[PDB]
Amino acid sequence: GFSDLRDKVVIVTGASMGIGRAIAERFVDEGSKVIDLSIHDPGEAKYDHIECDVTNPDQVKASIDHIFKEYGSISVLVNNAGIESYGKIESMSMGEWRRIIDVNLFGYYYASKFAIPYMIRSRDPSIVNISSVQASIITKNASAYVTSKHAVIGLTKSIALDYAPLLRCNAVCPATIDTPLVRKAAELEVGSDPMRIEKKISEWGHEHPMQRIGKPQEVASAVAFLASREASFITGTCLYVDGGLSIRAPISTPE
Amino acid sequence: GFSDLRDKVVIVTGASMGIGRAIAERFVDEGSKVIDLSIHDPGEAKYDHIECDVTNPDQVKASIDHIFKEYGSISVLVNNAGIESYGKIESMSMGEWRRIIDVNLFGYYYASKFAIPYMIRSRDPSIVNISSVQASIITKNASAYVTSKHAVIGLTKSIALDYAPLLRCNAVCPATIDTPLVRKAAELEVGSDPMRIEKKISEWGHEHPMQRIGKPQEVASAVAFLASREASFITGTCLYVDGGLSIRAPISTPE
Amino acid sequence: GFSDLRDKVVIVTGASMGIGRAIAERFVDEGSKVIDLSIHDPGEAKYDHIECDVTNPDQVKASIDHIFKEYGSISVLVNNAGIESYGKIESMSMGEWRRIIDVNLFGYYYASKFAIPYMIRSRDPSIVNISSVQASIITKNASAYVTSKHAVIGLTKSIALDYAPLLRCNAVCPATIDTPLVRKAAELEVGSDPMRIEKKISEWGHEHPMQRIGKPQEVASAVAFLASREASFITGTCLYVDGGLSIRAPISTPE
Amino acid sequence: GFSDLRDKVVIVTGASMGIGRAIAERFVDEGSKVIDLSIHDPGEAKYDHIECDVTNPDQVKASIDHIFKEYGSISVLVNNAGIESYGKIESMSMGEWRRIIDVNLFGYYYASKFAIPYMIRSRDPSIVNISSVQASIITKNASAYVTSKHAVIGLTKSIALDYAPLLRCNAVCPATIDTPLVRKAAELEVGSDPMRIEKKISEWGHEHPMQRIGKPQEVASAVAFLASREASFITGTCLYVDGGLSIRAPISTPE
Ligand SMILES: NC(=O)C1=CN([C@@H]2O[C@H](COP(=O)(O)OP(=O)(O)OC[C@H]3O[C@@H](n4cnc5c(N)ncnc54)[C@H](O)[C@@H]3O)[C@@H](O)[C@H]2O)C=CC1
Ligand SMILES: NC(=O)C1=CN([C@@H]2O[C@H](COP(=O)(O)OP(=O)(O)OC[C@H]3O[C@@H](n4cnc5c(N)ncnc54)[C@H](O)[C@@H]3O)[C@@H](O)[C@H]2O)C=CC1
Ligand SMILES: NC(=O)C1=CN([C@@H]2O[C@H](COP(=O)(O)OP(=O)(O)OC[C@H]3O[C@@H](n4cnc5c(N)ncnc54)[C@H](O)[C@@H]3O)[C@@H](O)[C@H]2O)C=CC1
Ligand SMILES: NC(=O)C1=CN([C@@H]2O[C@H](COP(=O)(O)OP(=O)(O)OC[C@H]3O[C@@H](n4cnc5c(N)ncnc54)[C@H](O)[C@@H]3O)[C@@H](O)[C@H]2O)C=CC1
Repeated sequence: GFSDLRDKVVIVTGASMGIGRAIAERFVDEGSKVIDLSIHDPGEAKYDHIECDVTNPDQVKASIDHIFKEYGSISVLVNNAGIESYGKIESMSMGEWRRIIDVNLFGYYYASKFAIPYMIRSRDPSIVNISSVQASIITKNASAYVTSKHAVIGLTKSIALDYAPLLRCNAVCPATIDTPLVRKAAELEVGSDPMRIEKKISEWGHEHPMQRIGKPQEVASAVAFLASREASFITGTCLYVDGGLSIRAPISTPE
Repeated sequence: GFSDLRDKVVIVTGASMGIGRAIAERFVDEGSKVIDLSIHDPGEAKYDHIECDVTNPDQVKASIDHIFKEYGSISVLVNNAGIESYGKIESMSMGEWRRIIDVNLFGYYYASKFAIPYMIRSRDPSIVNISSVQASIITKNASAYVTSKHAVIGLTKSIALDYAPLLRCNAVCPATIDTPLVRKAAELEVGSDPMRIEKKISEWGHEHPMQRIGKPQEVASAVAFLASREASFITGTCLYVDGGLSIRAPISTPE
Repeated sequence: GFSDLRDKVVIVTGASMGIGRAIAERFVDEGSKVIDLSIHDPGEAKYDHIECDVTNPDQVKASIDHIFKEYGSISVLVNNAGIESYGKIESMSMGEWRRIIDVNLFGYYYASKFAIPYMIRSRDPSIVNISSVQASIITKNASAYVTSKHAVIGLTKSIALDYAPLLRCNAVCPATIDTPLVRKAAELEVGSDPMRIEKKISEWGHEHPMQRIGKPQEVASAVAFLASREASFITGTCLYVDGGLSIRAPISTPE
Repeated sequence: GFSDLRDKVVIVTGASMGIGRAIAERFVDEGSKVIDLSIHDPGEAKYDHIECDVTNPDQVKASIDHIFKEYGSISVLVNNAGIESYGKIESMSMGEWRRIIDVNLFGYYYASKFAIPYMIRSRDPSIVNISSVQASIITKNASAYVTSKHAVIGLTKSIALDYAPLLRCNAVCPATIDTPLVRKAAELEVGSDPMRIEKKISEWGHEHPMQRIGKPQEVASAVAFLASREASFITGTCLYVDGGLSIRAPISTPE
């Protein structure tokens, strides 16, 4: 593991399930003091939790102010909370489109804006933003989602350039990962039959060169690496955790 | 010139000055029927002008309705209206940060959303979005602006993927171009002194491999190309009009 | 068309068939004085032809020296000659692997190296290199080919940075285009049955958002644009002519 | 540390100094069995050394055979050996240009080609190729070098796609790192004066957002991560260790 993470204060948004829960648990295993900021109670967890809607800047600010007072510092912020709904620009309501940008982009902007002043008071603070492989290669009927994930890359670069060398900021770009969001996406296409759901997920996995979809813990490893001093000269980039998806052209060749 | 642009209905947002004006003027020269949607009156102009705030959907929708009813079709939409103000994520007010996103991203979203249903009924529909070289290499203290330009790329790819093959959507990514926005940028940095602003602009030009900043007409050429049938198999991409800026590392080598 | 190309001397390598022939014909239509450098006689063509193997630097140099003496100048060089053979790094002989790099990369290096001294003696000379969508998203069993196309992008950037602002150098990155090379690739997979060949090509076309493969003339339009003064502030970039292929993730979403 | 690297057989080319040496040393610290394949003797070293010219396939193949027979497996191959000399495409001799391609690209090709059959029989095989930040943003008068680094990216993606899921292949893209190669670069530019070389290096460091050049150990950290099981769903990508250099536009903004 990354020894330097032990005892450091780490805030992870949307860590009550999926990738965020995996990230929180990894930091706990690294010995960090972890706090989840989300709108769902993970229940019995080894990490702290504060009810917090990332689209509410006042609640985000209050939650972060509280964490700094309670723990004494903030060394790492992992922006992960995100949602996805589907629809063509002509079918999705303007309200839903905006809501996706609000959670996926503005949530990252608010958490970063309020954590940074505190983070720079710590040694070598680091922010890791979860974007998507869709910051490069995209899916259909995902206008708002795709737009928000591209936006996250811009925010990441900006924070990195604006606060270097004191604080680093990077993003992780995962392809399909086994999480509630993805299980839900499969159900929305094939139903609740666990047999048909596995077939759908297997199909997606076969589209990735690695021949399977990723596991939450695999994204967590990338986040821990970027948050650690092992990535001391890495800032402003996106580390793709995509099983090779973003480099594959879907054009057959003779075998 | 591109003979297919003749008589085509072309909408350009933010065409009362700078790059937008040069784009409208180029399409007028190509024989197109051009309409500017902007908050400022360009005054004496070879193209039509409609007072329109791109952040007001009611106004955007009505302007587009007026254009379709009056002209009978809409073949090209160039989203160009944009603004920029500076500040680190810590200094800029949340209101100003949101405003930049509203004009630069939501303005493109509203115009695209309301124009698309009309465009898909028209001939060779094409949307060109003006992003920035900053969708790749970025500047300091420009968090909102940079985020918005990356967001535009995502919006561009999604429209391209969701409406191909009938409609194409591409972006143009300009580096430093001689416009009022750039003149303002220099002034905000070196003051109102005309000869000093001149020096600042020259400096920026020398940072570009082409050894000068770009001209609005050079961006217009790229836009006209992408809007034309000449770009019939080009969709979802950003054409960089940056004088080589995005491929230059600021590291000297032996001469 | 691009009026500025009329009467200018344009050299196109590998213009005896496919994309190269399409490029040569487009420049002829633009009024340019075109010369093909290839190892195949296009037969009755409106452009000049000189037997020339691009892997032979002496023959390349002699052919270019001859063109400058005969025509008086060289304004545009289009590096297009290229080959593709398939094989895993473990199956393809080292000789064949090297041969692909020799034609695809060294051919571009030689033609550029010998044409440049002459080109800088003309006004606003331009080099256009044909790379591939595979400079970004790649196919299986195409090690040497993929490597060579990535290499072409590096050479393109280098030439652009080294000779700006006098001479510009850009690349075109096509996805699947209807040419002998592609028809051959299909046959290597399904045989000579025109019915089965069309089905294979149709399959590839459906993988592109545009729902069809591209036409040689579509790549030619991009080359003409980059070679012209319409692209005066464009250098060091690759213009993707891919029907949206490079921005598509092969992961289904609910519809 | 990464516990899975213990006892794994790791081959590092060009590990007698600079980045290569730091990489070998890091793997030795992780408990791996490390062998350096390079033309120069590192002398007193914690890892094994074998005199090997990466451009000589007979020698590369024999060295890899000796390693597999002696150690019983090969789990990681780090291609790092590389050279750089300067000159515009017009001044550098063709022989020197070809040599840079031979060492920087063919060396990676030979080592990968001969190691792969052994690696696929081993545990968690992973290949890490050292490219450069110049696979994106480039320097002047470095045609061969830049071309070779872009080529390495293509080679990386193809090995990744052709051998997934059993073997992973990624690249690391460093910006300026304190090594003899960089010391030589400065000397060739500002002379042998030690304090002037110091000034030149400082200047380059200040061009990086992190405000300093990188350390060889920082590149080694990225390599160890990508070679480890922690990067189990990461393949075909380049991890940029550039202190933010590739995302920085050299254009000033108001402060
Ligand atoms: N699952 C996948 O394949 C991929 C996921 N991602 C990204 O990874 C992140 C996590 O995704 P998943 O674990 O899959 O989804 P998930 O739905 O399982 O987890 C989302 C978490 O976000 C929290 N959340 C949602 N809206 C919130 C709000 N307004 N305020 C506070 N918390 C809120 C939820 O409480 C939950 O804990 C997201 O940013 C997602 O876009 C990126 C690429 C792929
Ligand atoms: N000037 C440069 O170097 C670059 C400009 N760009 C982009 O090109 C576009 C044009 O930029 P410039 O001509 O330089 O700037 P500019 O300030 O000279 O022109 C902006 C135009 O936007 C219109 N506009 C602003 N807010 C509006 C609103 N709410 N509703 C309707 N119209 C509105 C204005 O009326 C004006 O005509 C922008 O999207 C900008 O981000 C991208 C890269 C470089
Ligand atoms: N067809 C496609 O889908 C794509 C083609 N490209 C590139 O476009 C270029 C043209 O491709 P195509 O027209 O499809 O292939 P093609 O095989 O039809 O045409 C190749 C041309 O190269 C010439 N040539 C080959 N080896 C030569 C040598 N040693 N010296 C001189 N001339 C030589 C041939 O005489 C021929 O005229 C190549 O660089 C190819 O890699 C890139 C992406 C896609
Ligand atoms: N130093 C820097 O800032 C950067 C270095 N890189 C890359 O990192 C790698 C290491 O670079 P450095 O340590 O800086 O340079 P270096 O010159 O200090 O080390 C090069 C190593 O390559 C070995 N080598 C050279 N030719 C060889 C051959 N024919 N056969 C076997 N071994 C050979 C040498 O013995 C030496 O140990 C290279 O691939 C370089 O292109 C990439 C970006 C930046």
